[PDB]
This record gives sequence, structure tokens and C-alpha cells, in this order.
Amino acid sequence: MEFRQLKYFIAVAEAGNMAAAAKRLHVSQPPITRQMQALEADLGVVLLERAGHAFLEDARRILELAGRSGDRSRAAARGDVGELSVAYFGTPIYRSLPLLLRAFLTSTPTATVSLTHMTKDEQVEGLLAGTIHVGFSRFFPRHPGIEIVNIAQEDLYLAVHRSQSGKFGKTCKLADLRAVELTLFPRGGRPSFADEVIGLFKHAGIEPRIARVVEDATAALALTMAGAASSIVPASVAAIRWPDIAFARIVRVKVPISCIFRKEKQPPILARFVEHVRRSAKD
Amino acid sequence: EFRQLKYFIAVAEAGNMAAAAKRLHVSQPPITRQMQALEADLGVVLLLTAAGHAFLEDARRILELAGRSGDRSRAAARGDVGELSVAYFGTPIYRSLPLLLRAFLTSTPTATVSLTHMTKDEQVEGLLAGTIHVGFSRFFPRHPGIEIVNIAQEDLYLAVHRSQSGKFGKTCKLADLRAVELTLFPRGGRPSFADEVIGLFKHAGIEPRIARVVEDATAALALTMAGAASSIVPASVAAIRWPDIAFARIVGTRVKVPISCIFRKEKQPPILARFVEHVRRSAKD
Amino acid sequence: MEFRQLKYFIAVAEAGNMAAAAKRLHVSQPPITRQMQALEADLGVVLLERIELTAAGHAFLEDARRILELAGRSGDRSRAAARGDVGELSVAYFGTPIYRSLPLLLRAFLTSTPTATVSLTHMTKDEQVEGLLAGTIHVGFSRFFPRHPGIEIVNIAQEDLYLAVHRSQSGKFGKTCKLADLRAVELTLFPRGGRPSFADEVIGLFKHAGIEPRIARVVEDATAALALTMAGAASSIVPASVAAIRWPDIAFARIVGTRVKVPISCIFRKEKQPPILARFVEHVRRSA
Amino acid sequence: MEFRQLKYFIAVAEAGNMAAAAKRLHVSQPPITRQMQALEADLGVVLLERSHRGIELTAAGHAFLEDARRILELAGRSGDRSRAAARGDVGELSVAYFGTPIYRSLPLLLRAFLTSTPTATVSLTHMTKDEQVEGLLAGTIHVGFSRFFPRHPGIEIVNIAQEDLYLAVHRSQSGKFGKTCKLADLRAVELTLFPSFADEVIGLFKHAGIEPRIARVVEDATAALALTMAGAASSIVPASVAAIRWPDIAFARIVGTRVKVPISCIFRKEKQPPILARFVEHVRRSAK
DNA sequence: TATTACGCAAACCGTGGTATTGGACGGCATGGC
DNA sequence: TGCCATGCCGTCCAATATGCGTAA
Repeated sequence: MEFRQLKYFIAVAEAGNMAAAAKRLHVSQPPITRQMQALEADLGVVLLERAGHAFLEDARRILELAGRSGDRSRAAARGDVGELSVAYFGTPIYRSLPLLLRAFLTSTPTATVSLTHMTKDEQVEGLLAGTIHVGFSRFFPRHPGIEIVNIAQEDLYLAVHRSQSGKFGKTCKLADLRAVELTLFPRGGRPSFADEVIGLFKHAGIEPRIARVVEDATAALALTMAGAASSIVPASVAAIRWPDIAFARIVRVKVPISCIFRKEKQPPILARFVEHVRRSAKD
Repeated sequence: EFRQLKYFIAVAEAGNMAAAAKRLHVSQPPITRQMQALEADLGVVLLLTAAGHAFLEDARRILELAGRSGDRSRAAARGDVGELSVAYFGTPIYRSLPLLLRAFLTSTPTATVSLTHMTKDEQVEGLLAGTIHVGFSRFFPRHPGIEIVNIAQEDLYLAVHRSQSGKFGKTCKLADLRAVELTLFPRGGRPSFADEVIGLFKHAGIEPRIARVVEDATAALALTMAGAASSIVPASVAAIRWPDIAFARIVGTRVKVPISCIFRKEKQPPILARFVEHVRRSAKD
Repeated sequence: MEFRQLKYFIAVAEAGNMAAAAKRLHVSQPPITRQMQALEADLGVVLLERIELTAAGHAFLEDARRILELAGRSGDRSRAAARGDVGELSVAYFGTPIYRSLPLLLRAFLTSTPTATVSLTHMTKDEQVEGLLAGTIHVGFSRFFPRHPGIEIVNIAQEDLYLAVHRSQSGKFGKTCKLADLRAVELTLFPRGGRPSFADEVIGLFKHAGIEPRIARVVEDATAALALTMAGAASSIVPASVAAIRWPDIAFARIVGTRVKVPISCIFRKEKQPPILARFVEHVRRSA
Repeated sequence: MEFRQLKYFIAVAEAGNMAAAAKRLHVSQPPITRQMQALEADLGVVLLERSHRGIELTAAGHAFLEDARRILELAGRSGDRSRAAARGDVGELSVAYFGTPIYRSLPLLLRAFLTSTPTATVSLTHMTKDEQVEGLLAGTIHVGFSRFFPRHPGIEIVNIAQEDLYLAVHRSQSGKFGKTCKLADLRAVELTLFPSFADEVIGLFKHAGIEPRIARVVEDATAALALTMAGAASSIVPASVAAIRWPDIAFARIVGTRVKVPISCIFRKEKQPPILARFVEHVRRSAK
């Protein structure tokens, strides 16, 4: 079986004659009878004569998917349809990353996403291999073939129990915070949030008081919700109305958002994300 | 062209063009030239596969309809009933669904059957698009236009190594299992069996000690046969007499799992209607 | 078998080389090497290989970290006994109760018992029963536990369940919805990989109510699920602790039913209990 | 904080008088009292009150005496745990399988290895021959099991045993070929094969001199057996598949010169872990 | 009106030792209660 | 008279350096 025999058969069916369709497609009569006579051999039955209803219901359905299939394969390359395998790590989940995907899904409504938790490292392997598309965290070291895109900057906020709201007012700076018993995060991750918080202190001269380092951002505020600790978080987390906790920005003391992706052989839906995240960067 | 699709599907299988030609007894220049012609006729980079995997999917669909148009037309001319395309997910494939298929093929002798493995969700996509007439599994969520009919219900059986066989006996309750290392299944087929087993445990106030979930039933029973872990199967598998594995009927009130099938109620082809009449005719049996 | 042979080995396995480790330890390379060849003698197994660790190296790593962090706990365990303080209650947790539940119990406990402190450690519903029976953890919190022969399971309270949809979907369910109201909501659950946990009970509670539910996705934790919900790509189900927090662009709707509660629970080894856990267990039972 | 003070302070407490401790320790007394100064200086707390009649443990004395024995078990017991890891006595053998050996062959090999290494475990995941090698090289999988493995750099094939082939046909059709049969008897039978495998089966007819009549083709073994016991197909299966008493299926031993499929065992050549290093010790030895 | 009988053009395949100096830690002797 | 601390010194450890149109 081949394609010409199916369009012929449909044309011969709609025209009711092996010559009325021969003009409906602009070719002489011998080939009309040359291919349907050969069509009834690629099948075995006698469709028409000087089972035909059974093979017609299929032939119009074989070409229908053929045209529709071409419109999928092309639109797939245009990145209009496709699942984005997003990987993440840490603080930008609470507010940052969700707004970036929902804004990207407004940009490309047919696309879907799949979240896969991964450390800043397992992203690099996951990107250099092709398991994931983008990896979200804050502090990424360079890697010979991975490009970073710094999107924006977040403020850092002190978290404290509501009982001690007035003890630090609305907002206070970094030096006001030498005796605060900061309990940071995360335990996992070789140089992540806490390590850079410690860094912004030494660059500011104050050696920080740190009592414990817990697993999550939500584990440091868990201790704060019980008054058993005080922590410091990005503006993403402080945007959430956390019960029993009070927040205060810290006043050259920002941390960034950065997605990482492989620079070679980029899938289309990934490049449509890169398009939306770069236009969303400078704005 | 039809010669083009084949080549492409043989090339996505192969990964390189040289091996694919070996599978077609052709050379590399022919398939390369035709893939160039096809990439140009479609308008998408298909190269080492590219973002035109959707074309691979639709081309598999097209060749499926080509074959199932040939065979369909033949059997329709013969006055036969045709070829009932049945999908299956999970454990029914082991014993239950084969008996149902035999009971249908003997009653409708002019009819044949074809099996392709799909998930509970892949089965609804197949029932819609016209890929399959009926799908078979255990726990189906309702879906508009699709109808579910459970043929019968099966008992559950603990499956433990023949050494740890005399410990449980001929039958055992769920409460006997509060400290048993259960290796369940199937891993990754959406909510299916293992989730129902956990639900049956959680329904009796027992949060179960579960150590593993492996590929399908055969992997769990292979870790059982290997004296590594015990599992829970339904009676379809337990009635296959697996070597070195002993089964004890898990007795209880809500300890049973159904065999259900799904089909489209909109446009029911005649073979599907005959098979549904048989299935309902075997609802009480 | 010597403490400096432990501090050297740990910094080696962490930095990944016998030079940045000596840099991280303020020593030279010869003594770092000389103490490892002495370490490989008292134990008898090759730990390091030209740097990665042998399987002997990793199994010995978790032993050496248990030793050092034990001495660090004792360093403060003694100074608090001098002042007669109640001390450190090492508590573990797994799952949804960390968002509101467990913070409030520790809040009230640290009010009634003032001289005590707490350490939070994220373990698994069976990684706890290991720590309990070994003493590394006093009480571990989570939802659904299996009975273990040495551990006493105790329930604390019930929490409700809330369907989590985007703020736009809020009118579809209003304030209250039942389980059957969700028969066709593509749900994104959690936690992924923490043995049988939350998602497996939600699958049960539907299955218990005769609803084989639609499950779309399972992600790492609750935070990752509500993220896909506040982005519109998901609709989730969270307990009361997660919903008691006001989350942006997310509308929570209570699930109404006669068997739709999930519990708060802690576990403790009932054999040789330290006195601070006793002052703690006498406070959690009073919560009922 | 060093180990010598831990053995002393316990002996000082167990003796009740530091003088008696030095004898049980086979040392002179001035070390005892001198070590306890540095011990209480590194800790920064008072453990012992001294009189002319002996000592008595302070509040820190008891509180640290428990921490002391706990540190000293692990120090001694960490050596025995590390020797087991290096010895391969402990470890999870992460096996990956593909196809028909899972029905009987691989279970018995895992059983024979576990019988010979009882303090070990097995994680059984399912992978394609390409996922195995793409995983063995990376390291996510210890050993891969399947029928026919392609020679690849970095790995090592081990053809351990051979399995005869068996005609699978329905119980009704069972008297048509006998308890055994040669390859040529199967000229007319319509064979529903499955992969890989089905490529090698046709090879076995073609290598004995037959162009077989292939009817259908699935890609699951239980899918071929399903059609067979349903009265819709016949197939050719390994002995592991025929070893299972299949409910309505009958099996007939295919006999002939070199008509058998092998059981192959694939693993990475370099840098093999202990639990694998013993497992291959059990693979090659059991080849007899 | 549908097959047939032709020919020509077109399609398409063959780190680990070595040496020294500083400290640790024990063992005898004395002082303090 | 035990029992605990304090010096002094010697030895050991450790760490830096073919497929159509045309014709029949």
C-alpha cells in the first residue's frame, strides 16, 4: 500500500466514476485503474467492481492523521507544545520560581512542566545529560558548557518570633544583628544559602552568631515559629504570611535568582523558556 | 511517503542509519536521501533523534491503521467478526483476562484478538482515538463517555518464600501482617495495585511496613522466589503455581480486588458490541 | 582509634583531597597522610583510594560522625546539668506537621519547661525508629507510623484536609468541598519517596470512599506541590498545618467527610527514657 | 576531648576513688588526676568533687558518664563495622534485569548469592540493555542481567549458563508435537515471538535450516504466554519461562545441536564495589 | 468507458618516605588534707 | 594513714620542611 492509492480511492468514491475523479485530480484514466487495481492487491479484497465501504472508513482516517501529524511535528519544533522538565533547589520555590513558570505558561499556554528536586550539582549532571531542562537556585559556579542567567535580586529579611517584633522594629541593617542567634539553612548543599549569608557578614565586618543549621528554609522558620530560634530568609519566603513570625528587610545585601541550562543542543520548549526568562530579566 | 515512514521508524529504533539499513536490507544513501525528502516534505528537523518524536508517534499510529485496515477489510469481506484490539494494564494479564479472552473467542469463533500493553490513562487515550476497543485493568477512575464494568472480584494472597511458609499457614488476616516486609508493585503505572494494597491496610488501621516496589508482579515474585522479600498478589497470579513461593489467602472483609474493563460508549464498532455483550453476559458467572 | 584521626578523616572525605582538607584543617599534608595510614591500621581496611572512599570508607564515615557529634552534644550536656537545666530535647520530624503543628507543640513545651532547648533533625518515618532505638533522637514526629516492637506510638491531635487550588479556581468549590467533589480534579501530591506517606493515604481516603482518584504528579514535598498550584499547573491537597499559613495565590477549601482527618504523632523508645523526654511526654499526653 | 580521658573518667567513677582506677588501668595515679583536669578544661564543667576518701560524680559527672560509655562502644564497634563493609559481608547489590531470566534464572542466582552472603540485600530494578550499560558505566546499577549483551568498552560479559527452548502451545493443542520435538517439527506452527530475543530465535531456525512462519509479535513474555493460554497463539520460550507451571499452557523441549539461549551477566570492569566484588566471586565459581 | 501494449524519461540503489624539633603523656618523687 | 594534686624528667608521637502518457 502507498499514499496515491488512498487519495485515488477517496476521489473515485466521491466522484462515482474512474474518470470523473481522473479530472478531479488531473491525470489520465489508465493510471486511475492502474493503482486501484493494484490497491485491491495490496489489500486482497475487491473494493470496487465494474468490502469497499469497509476500507473507505479507514482510508479517510489514514490521511487525516497524516496532515494533522505534520502540524504536530512542526508545532513541536516551534516550542508551542511541550513539557518543560524544571529542576530546582531551595529558597526560590516559596514564591520566586512559581511566578516564573506561571508567567511562562501564560506566554506558552499549551506547555506543561515537571518539577524535580535536585541539588545544585545533580542539576549540572542532569543538564549535561538531558534529564532536566533548567535548574533553579541562587549561587551557581560556572561549568565549561553551562550558561547562567541572573534574573533579578531579592532582599534578605530577618525572621523572628512575633513576641520580639518591637525589639528590632520594622527593618534594621546587618550590623544591628551581632547578638541574634541566627539559625540558618540548608544542611545539604556544599555552598548554599547559609554560606553566602556568612559571607555577607564577613564582608560587613560582623562575625555572625549561628546556633544551628537546619534542612529547609521552612525548618528554620519552624524553629522560629516556636520561638526556639531566629533566622534570615530571602524576600520570596518573607512574602508568605507566616503565622507567628515577623519579618524585616536587611539594608548591598541582596541575593540573586539564577537558572542554569546546557548551552548546546537546546530543545525548542526550553528555548521558549529562555526567551521568556531573558525578556523577564531586564524588566 | 509510506516507504519513508518505515525507514524513519527503523532509524529511530537503530540510533544510526547504518544499522537501520541492515534491518531493511538496504544501504545508507537510500535511507538518507528519503529522510532528507521526508524532512523537507514535513518541515521539521528530525535528526540521533530530534524534537519530532511526535512524528514518530503519529507514524506508528499510521502504520498501525494501515495494517488494521488491511486485516479489517479482509475479515469484513469474509463475513468474519474481525480483530478485537484489547489493551491491558497490570495483573489480569496473568490468568483472568486470558480466560475471558478464551471464553470470548470460542463464543465468537470468527473473531481474533490483539494485545498491546497500555496504562490506565493510555487506555482512555486509546479508547478515544480509536486505537483500542477495550482496555482491562483493576482500579479505573471514571471518565466522561468511557464506561467501566467490573466482571468479577478476586481474593488476595500473601506470597512468601517456601521456607517462611509454615509461619502464616493456609490463610492469614491483614492484622497478621503488621511486621512483614512487603515488596509491592507496579512501580510507576500511576495509582494502581500497590496503592490499593496500602489503602486496604490503611482502611484497617494498619500502616504497613513496606520495603520495596519493583517493576511488575514478576519482579516481586522473583524477589520472593529468591528468598529476599514477601509480597501480596491477587488470585490470578497465585493460581500460576510459582516455584519456591507459597501463597496464603488473605482473609478479611474488604480484601478483594476487581477485574474491570473500559470502552467508549459513543461509536461502538460491531466487534466491540459483541464483546461487551459477552462481558456483561459474564458479569454473573 | 583516636579523635584527631577522626577530624582528619572527615575533612578529607569532605573536601575531596588531602590538600584542601589540610587547608581546611590548618596543617600540612604529611601529617594528614601519616594519620590515615595509622587509621587504616587500627581498623584494618583501606578507606581511601587515590579522592573517593571505599565502601569501607563510607561505612566508617557514618560511625566517625556519630562519635564527634556525640561529644559535641556532651560538651553542652554537662554544662546544662551544672545549672540543673532540663537540657536539649533532640527532636526529629518528617512531613507536613513542620509547617504549623510541631512548632506549636515545641512553643508550648518551651513555655512550661523554660530551661530546655531543642534540636531539629529531618529524618524518615523509619529513619527515626533507627535513631530512637539508638539514642540519637528522643522524639520523632510524623503522620502515619507502623508499630515497631521497641517504640511506643502516641497520637496527639487531628488536622483537617484542604483542597489546594489556584486563587482563580476558588469559586468552583466555594468554602467547602467533599471527597466526591474531587472525583475529577487532576491532583498533584507528595511527599515523593518518603516511604508510604501522605499521598498514599490520600489515595487511600479516596479509595476508602470508593473513588479511584485522578493523580497527575507527585513532587518532593508540600512546598513543591503548592508551587505548581500557585502557578496554575496543579491542584493539590494539604493538611491543616500547611493551610493555616496564608499562601499567595492559593485557595484552600476544607474537605468535608466522616473519615477525612489526618493525625499528628510522635514516637519514643519506651525502654530507657531520658528525663527531659519524660518532662516532654508528660506534656504531649496532656494535649489530648 | 580524646579517648584516653574517656577510659579514665569511667574508671575513676567505677572505682569511686581515682587511686584504685590507676591500678585497673595499669598506669600511675598522677596521670589519672592530671587527665581529669584537662578533661574538665576541654569540657568546661566540674565532674568530680575530691575529698580525702575518694571522689563523687557531680551532676556533670553522671550526665557525662553516660555519654562517655556511648562514645566508647562506637569507637570499638566502628572497627568491626568497617571490616565488614570492606569484606563485602554487608551491602545492597543493585541488580538490573531485562526479559525472561526474571521468571526463574535470576531469582535462583540471587538466592544462591544471598544464601552465601546472608548479611546482604538486593534492589531489583528493570532496565533495557542500553539503560544497563548506560547505567553500569555511570554506576547506578551494580550488575545487569539479560540474554544477549553487546560487547561494549569498559564492561565485561559473563555467559554463565544455558537454557533449552520450549514450544509453548495451548493445553488443547498439546498432543500435536510430543513431550519433546526438534526445530523442524515446528514448520507449520504460527509463532508469536517477542524481543533481542526474537532476532536470535529466528537465528536458531535459520542456523538449523528453516525459514519460520512468524504469525504475530508482542514485546512482553507474559503477553506471548497470555495469548497462548487464551487459545490464540503459540510461542517459543526459555526454560525459565517453561519452568513456571503455566495454567493452560503446555511446553515442549526443543532439541537439537546447539539449540539453547545463554544467561549473561554484565557489569563494569574497573572499580567494582565490595558487595559486587563478592557477587562476581559467586558468579564465576558457580559456572561449574 | 476499461483495460491493454509500448518507450523514454525519471527514480533511485550498489601522595609517600626521611630527618629534626616541639610537645604529650606517663612514671617517680614530693607536698597538701 | 589513705587520697588528691604538683614538679621534673624520659620516651614516644607528631608535625614542618518504474510509472507515466500515447496508442490499441
